[PDB]
Amino acid sequence: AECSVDIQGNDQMQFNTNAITVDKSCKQFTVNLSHPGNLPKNVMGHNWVLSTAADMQGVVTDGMASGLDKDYLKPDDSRVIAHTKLIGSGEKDSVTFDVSKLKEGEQYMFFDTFPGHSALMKGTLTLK
Ligand SMILES: [Cu+2]
Ligand SMILES: [Cu+2]
Repeated sequence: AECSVDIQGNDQMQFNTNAITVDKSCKQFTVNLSHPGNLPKNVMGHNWVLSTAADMQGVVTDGMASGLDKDYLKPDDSRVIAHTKLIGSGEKDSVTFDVSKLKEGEQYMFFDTFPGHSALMKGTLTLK
């Protein structure tokens, strides 16, 4: 039915939503990320990363390891199923993945890899 969602990230270091449900009917699914903040990408760096909960941690750590020039995402991370590009206030981005990469029964989670954001910026993506 509906296969698009508008996820926001503000200067207060928080997503405008904390749960996404993807209609199995969707062949693909896209999320649009915008930054209604005022703080630049190096200060208030916001992105949207998807991955199962089991790897929500590592992906977040290794992502801290890398840096601004790496989008705070480790390069060649097979743990991430989909991801936006780290953006700063005023910016927007959207990623369109195939819902076939997702699986029913399995719990996925989306978050932000910028250091110190994943605590106040995560959620659950539900496939049903
Ligand atoms: Cu539809
Ligand atoms: Cu962030």
